[PDB]
Amino acid sequence: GTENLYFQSMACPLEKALDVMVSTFHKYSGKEGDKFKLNKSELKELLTRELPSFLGKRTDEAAFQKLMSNLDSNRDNEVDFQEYCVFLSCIAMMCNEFFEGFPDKQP
Amino acid sequence: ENLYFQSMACPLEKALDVMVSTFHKYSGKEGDKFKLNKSELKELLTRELPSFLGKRTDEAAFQKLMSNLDSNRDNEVDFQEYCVFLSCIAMMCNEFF
Ligand SMILES: *CC(=O)N1C[C@@H](c2ccccc2)C[C@@H]1C(=O)Nc1cccc2ccccc12
Ligand SMILES: [Ca+2]
Ligand SMILES: [Ca+2]
Ligand SMILES: [Ca+2]
Ligand SMILES: [Ca+2]
Repeated sequence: GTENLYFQSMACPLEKALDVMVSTFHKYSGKEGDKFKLNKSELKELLTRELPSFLGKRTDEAAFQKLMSNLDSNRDNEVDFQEYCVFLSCIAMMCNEFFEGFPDKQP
Repeated sequence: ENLYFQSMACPLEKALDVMVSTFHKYSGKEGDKFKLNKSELKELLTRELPSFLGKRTDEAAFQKLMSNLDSNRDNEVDFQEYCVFLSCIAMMCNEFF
């Protein structure tokens, strides 16, 4: 980084959130095989680099195939965009329930 | 008096946080504080998702949207039904990709 970097505020961050959801999928889904689906190696790379806060530092290797079968609803061994949206929606519902129930919880 | 900023090493995680916090920025204004009524839903759409609104901004347009999103027919949009809405938008955006 030897030149200035310029940044602009976002008027509608929820719209940019949607753009990031779409682009992150294709960042990995186009690495091998079908360019519009995620295979196990691409999904594992996505979660590890893009969603580490949700992985609980678990790297056993057996764990991923359980999630992959969960996400693979049409059972074609890959995750398409619609199944990826079900996944993200599910993560977001979990975060929302943590927020909504927080004042009632204790460690 | 200090202001603080951070870079976002994992922007997909922040996008998820924006999805959650945007919901609650509008759902607590009226009535049930964890669901969007028609008024709250209209405000969220116009302010947070203006690129997906369209010229159709009549009250019949928002009432049809409310009806398409309110799956359990309680005249509110809860967080799950809001997620279905957002996934539909994502899937549209992806088609044009
Ligand atoms: C939305 C949801 O239920 N889940 C998201 C998933 C996740 C794991 C790591 C990083 C980001 C998201 C965990 C969870 C899930 O889908 N669990 C699923 C259902 C039951 C059992 C089970 C067992 C082992 C692996 C996954 C699994
Ligand atoms: Ca692929
Ligand atoms: Ca699949
Ligand atoms: Ca409300
Ligand atoms: Ca409802």
